[PDB]
Amino acid sequence: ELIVLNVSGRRFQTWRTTLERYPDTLLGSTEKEFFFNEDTKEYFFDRDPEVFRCVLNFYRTGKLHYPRYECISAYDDELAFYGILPEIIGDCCYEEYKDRKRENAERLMLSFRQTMWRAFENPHTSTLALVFYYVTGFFIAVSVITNVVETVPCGTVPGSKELPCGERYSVAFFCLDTACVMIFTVEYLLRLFAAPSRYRFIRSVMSIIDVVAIMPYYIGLVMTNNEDVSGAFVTLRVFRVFRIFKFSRHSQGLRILGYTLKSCASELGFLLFSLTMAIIIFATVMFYAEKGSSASKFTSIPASFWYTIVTMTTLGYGDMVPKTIAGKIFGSICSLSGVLVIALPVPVIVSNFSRIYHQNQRADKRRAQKKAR
Amino acid sequence: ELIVLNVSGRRFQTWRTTLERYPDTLLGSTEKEFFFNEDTKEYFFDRDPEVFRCVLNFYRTGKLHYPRYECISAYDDELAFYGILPEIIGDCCYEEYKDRKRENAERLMLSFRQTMWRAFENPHTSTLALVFYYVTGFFIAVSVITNVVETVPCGTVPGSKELPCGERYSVAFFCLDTACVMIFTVEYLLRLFAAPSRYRFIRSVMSIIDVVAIMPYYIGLVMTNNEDVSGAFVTLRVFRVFRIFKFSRHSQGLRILGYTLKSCASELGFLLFSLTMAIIIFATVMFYAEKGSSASKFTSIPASFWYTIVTMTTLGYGDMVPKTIAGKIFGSICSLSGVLVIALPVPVIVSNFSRIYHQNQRADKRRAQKKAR
Amino acid sequence: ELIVLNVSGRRFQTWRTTLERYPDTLLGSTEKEFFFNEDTKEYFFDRDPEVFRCVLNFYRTGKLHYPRYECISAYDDELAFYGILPEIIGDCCYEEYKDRKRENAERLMLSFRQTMWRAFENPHTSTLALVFYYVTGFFIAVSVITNVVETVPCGTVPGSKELPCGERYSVAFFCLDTACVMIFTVEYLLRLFAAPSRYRFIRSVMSIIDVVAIMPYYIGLVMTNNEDVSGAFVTLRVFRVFRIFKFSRHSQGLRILGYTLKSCASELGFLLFSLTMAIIIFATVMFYAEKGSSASKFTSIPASFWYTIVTMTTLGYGDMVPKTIAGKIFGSICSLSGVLVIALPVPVIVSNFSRIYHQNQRADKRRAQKKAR
Amino acid sequence: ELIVLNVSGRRFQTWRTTLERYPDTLLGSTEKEFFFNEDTKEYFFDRDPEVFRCVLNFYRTGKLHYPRYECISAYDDELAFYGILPEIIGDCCYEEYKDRKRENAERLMLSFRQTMWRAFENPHTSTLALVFYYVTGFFIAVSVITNVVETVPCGTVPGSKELPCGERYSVAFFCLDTACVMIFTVEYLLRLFAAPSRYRFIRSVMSIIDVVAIMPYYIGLVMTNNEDVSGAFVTLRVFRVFRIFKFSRHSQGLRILGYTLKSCASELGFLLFSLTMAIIIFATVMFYAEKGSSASKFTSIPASFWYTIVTMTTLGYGDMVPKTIAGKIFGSICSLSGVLVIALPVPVIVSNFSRIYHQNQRADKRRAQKKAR
Repeated sequence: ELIVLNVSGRRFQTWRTTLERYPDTLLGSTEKEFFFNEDTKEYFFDRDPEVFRCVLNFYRTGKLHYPRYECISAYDDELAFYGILPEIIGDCCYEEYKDRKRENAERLMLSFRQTMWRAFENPHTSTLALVFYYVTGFFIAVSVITNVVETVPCGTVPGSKELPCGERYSVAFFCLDTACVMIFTVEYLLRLFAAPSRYRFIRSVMSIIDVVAIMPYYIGLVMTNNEDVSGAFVTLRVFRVFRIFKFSRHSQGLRILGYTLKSCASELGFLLFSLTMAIIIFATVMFYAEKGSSASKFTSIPASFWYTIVTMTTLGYGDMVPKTIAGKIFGSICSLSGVLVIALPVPVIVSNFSRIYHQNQRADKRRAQKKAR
Repeated sequence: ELIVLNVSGRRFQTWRTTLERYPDTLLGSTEKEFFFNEDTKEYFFDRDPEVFRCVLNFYRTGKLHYPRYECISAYDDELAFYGILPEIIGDCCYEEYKDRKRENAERLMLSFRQTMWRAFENPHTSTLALVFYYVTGFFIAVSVITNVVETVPCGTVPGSKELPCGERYSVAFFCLDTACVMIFTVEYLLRLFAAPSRYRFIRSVMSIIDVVAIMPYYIGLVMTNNEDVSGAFVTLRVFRVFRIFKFSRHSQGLRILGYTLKSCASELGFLLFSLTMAIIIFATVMFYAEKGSSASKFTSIPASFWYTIVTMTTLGYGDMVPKTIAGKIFGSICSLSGVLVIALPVPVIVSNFSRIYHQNQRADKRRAQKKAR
Repeated sequence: ELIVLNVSGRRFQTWRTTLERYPDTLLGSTEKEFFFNEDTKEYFFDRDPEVFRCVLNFYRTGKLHYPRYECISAYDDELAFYGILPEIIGDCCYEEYKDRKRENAERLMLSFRQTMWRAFENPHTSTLALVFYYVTGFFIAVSVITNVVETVPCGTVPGSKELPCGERYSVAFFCLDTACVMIFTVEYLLRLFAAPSRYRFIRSVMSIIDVVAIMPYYIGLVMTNNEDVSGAFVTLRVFRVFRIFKFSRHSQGLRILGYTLKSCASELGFLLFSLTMAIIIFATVMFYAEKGSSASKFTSIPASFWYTIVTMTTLGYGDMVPKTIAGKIFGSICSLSGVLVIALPVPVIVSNFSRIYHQNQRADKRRAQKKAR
Repeated sequence: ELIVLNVSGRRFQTWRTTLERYPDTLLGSTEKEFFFNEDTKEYFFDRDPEVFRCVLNFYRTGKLHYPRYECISAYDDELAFYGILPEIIGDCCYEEYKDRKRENAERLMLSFRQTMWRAFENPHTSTLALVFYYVTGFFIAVSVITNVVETVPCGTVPGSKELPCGERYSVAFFCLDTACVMIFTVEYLLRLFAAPSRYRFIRSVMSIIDVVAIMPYYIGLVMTNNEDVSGAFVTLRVFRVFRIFKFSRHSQGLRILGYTLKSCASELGFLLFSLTMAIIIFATVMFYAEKGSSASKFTSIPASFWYTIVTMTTLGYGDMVPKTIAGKIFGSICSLSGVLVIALPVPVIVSNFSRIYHQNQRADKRRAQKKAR
């Protein structure tokens, strides 16, 4: 019999023979008979009249399709109402289904201890939180500036030789360094004592940055100039520039950049690999071409790595240049090849950066909008 | 009872139990009974038969969705006809709703005084407006060219030493400067006297540009060579190049560029910040690597700022180059890191520029089309 | 009365009061009564049942909307069937209408004389056309190569001084030049005699290129070395490189590039203007900063144009570099500003180039497909 | 008679006169009478009620359109059910039809011998396959590193002169080279013996790479230092860098890069051509401008090729720079023109690379998903 379905007034009609093709759901089985007012002998359904279309099209073909325009939320609701599973969705239209679900998910995505642990993360909530955030971000800048300046040679001092400031006003800089390092270590200990998951903290990246920015001060004390060689402390002063990364707490762009750098590890690894092999190839070619010349600075393939990496980036210092015909031809080819091989990661990197940036933008916008509701 | 809705002939049907779920609108309440010709006992409605679908889907689920394709103008019209609010729109489809409304809004976006104030802004309307616009844009070019040329050393003059023109033909250039500055100040005073909101004018950017382009002439008169030091007037001649920005009135690209530069202040601030910290990091590394060398021009970290900023931009002058292995490795890394950190703002900047450009294009097109209607 | 419209079986229904709102078309007037079989008292219409929706929505609101998905061809057909005009389309959805019409239009876009004029343009049709096309494209390459080579200094010739080939083997190169120029002029005269619109030819760009590539040979004969100055013939040998543009007939990329260069004249003009003013500003700043130095090559603002244009392009030769603090700061700013101002035209230029390229691609594809039908 | 079509309950209605316009399909002919239960005198059809719309719209207009949103799989199914052909699809909407079909196709896209031939291609299936894959990828790196290092001049050896390692420890490097080449040739012979289509193998690119990476060893043995000139063996050591391309088996990025390089041969050819002609033009101009100068290194147009190719790439070594006014103007123009002409292929190249990359990504994702079903 031509069983008729006036689903919310829209009248479809089909043989029960095909309607029973898969009775392991609402309409195929016999529990739909609850809505079966035989006053009309039609299964009058108060559901959407345009999602049932895919239902009886499934019962016709054997698989259900997925149209584009309608909100996938109502789609999922109505397919769940009939007890049909999104897994059964034919591969005719399946990948954009996953796409829409993914982006829909992204759209819809204590007395003393927790007081501190909520003041630290969210500075704008409290006002003591700001007077801590800004005062600990000011000393970072102070330490950065004094580390930069302790190297400026200033003061002609005719009585003695020419000296950099950092070793002329020794204690005046030692006190600045000690003050900023003491504030750093105190605020770090307050980060620690207030961290609920004290093991998840030590394992985090920010704690590593903080401890590696602090230690070059104490290690400097244990290694006083009595027992040291002036080539093993340069590393300490170099590591003392890691206390510029503490701005990651105050800046959002830096954290977004870290996120998008770890999000693109595979393309970056391939960039490193392809760059390495291009450098080796072009360095071998340029070395054997420019091997014998007047004062050829291509003394070795390692010594040609420098020329190759300077040319591939279109830097072109000009201290190592070819002088033969083959050297010129292959330097020419090398520049273009480098331009090509370096322009591979840049697109996806900047795309991911802009995407994460605007995603956080719209996320906090929608969050404020929903909390203002 | 299965209340039936032949809305413009399309027949839906639902229980009143769910139809009364929210009677604070047209169909839920009892004022729809005006259209209730019980000659059919159906609320015959002469509205669109495909927007009512979302209505009764709201009355089913509890929230209404937003389909894509149909013009949101008719959508808003028909949701207002039923007295339902766009605020109630579920977050299932809400952000593209705001999107469409925004871009729809962008699409559908006196005897003597006002005579001058309408001649000034719109030069093409009158014809005296052109004979003022072009004649005041010609003297800008004259002043630019004479300021450029007053520095060319021309004239061998064997009897005396070698002189630049600007100080050989002193009065011949003084007269040009005076003429162009007098025209500038007169037209500026006419801008002022004709400005309805004389306070909004002085506060504007164009008035600032004009006054800072004019003052270096009068200040030059008060500071005659009797009481001056030749190192405090160079600033005056430098400021005399700001009278090239007056082309902002004649050019549309310059104003669009200013708009898109102020529209992207946050990305630009982050570019400045990230560039600063990258420069500091790489300058510290390169200074401690290249510290001890034959004639190492890395005498200080400030002195290494120059190398770092020249390398990060792929400029590569070649006057400061590393000479050790570590210096070379880190200059290599520095070039790539700079290429990366500089390619972040460029995409969004050029995108916004093209967008504003074409937006003004299509805007004046549609304006002329609507005025020709 | 509730007049009912079972348009192709889809039943709408409306009052005649609103149906008569605009009787200057098919349904508003009374000529629809032809399809009015009062056997049903319903205007039974065999048209699409989903374009009539916009019709009665117009008769409701007062303006008709334009949905996205359906082919605008059928849309135009059915709106013409009802005698309604696309002009009346409300601005609610009007610009994408023009968009779709435009791209639809782009999609659906002799005994002896005409024999030659069809052989010339389409080389692949005939086979004599190829033996003319390739033989006249071979002599272009011959002339290019001989012009390049006549300058190579080759032949040590111990008995005499060092000479370039072009003046050592004088007649051997004169004969090559004469042969290629004679073939050029003969084929040009055949272009002329076979051109139907002989005035549209002389006015074309290709004819200009051909005549300016030919004349430097005859003008060279009238200006024999008896009456000449060796500084007025260098221009002739320089112009003799315009006969490399004749490859425009054999290459499609060159013609596409010319099309996209003339298609982007406004952005190119603005690039030239903005570049000029940036150069002037930064040249003034760099000149007044670097004015007084040891051997400052910033002798003049014109002399600083060179530094500025070399820095803004990230070229960085390194022959003119700043040496003061202000010079360094402003060269640093200049590099970034140039990177910014040069990256404005590049996007739209390459986009237009790729677009025209692929448009011609798909155009000849669809043309071959339609001719194979 | 107004023949009515309640296709799955949706009621259309049309005259048979137009229904017989093309009786060479299901509905036009008389075999539809099978579904013609004259209990209703309507051809009751259990098909989709929204694809039949295009059917009777074809029977109205004479051509059928193609709407966007619905899955083209069901579209093709239902047009095949009525026996209508996609060829007949009017050009009103035809190209996006081909588009959708193409991307749908891309979406839905032994005892001893075959044991080896399945171990080789798929290393992750077996575990002996890994112990072969990694052990043969380790010796590639060994050979690369030893070829690079045999050129480093290391060992001051005061008793004798300065020597590179490769000729100081002769046999110690000969043994490394022999070992790696023997492993290479053995694994290559196992590639061969296990290849089912032994002719398709030798013709492949990987076999060419392997044989050209191996032969420079045996040819080195036949050409022992007894009968050789030291300028004909440098080519051998240069070719010995092709055994770095064998990483194509271990890397996926390299194979994707080869695919996208051969996929873009036409744009690359045009890049080469346009670059060549730009170089010739600017070299001629720069040569005739800079011809007569103090120590002008523009001795010839071939000698100016170097300047032109260094400037067009924004490399800017600075060893050849112009010194006249015309030379400067045209070098300035040359830099911009090169930036333009080089930025043409880069977009499409990187786009194709990212596309192939992500296509393989989603392809293996969907393959694993389908095999997990």
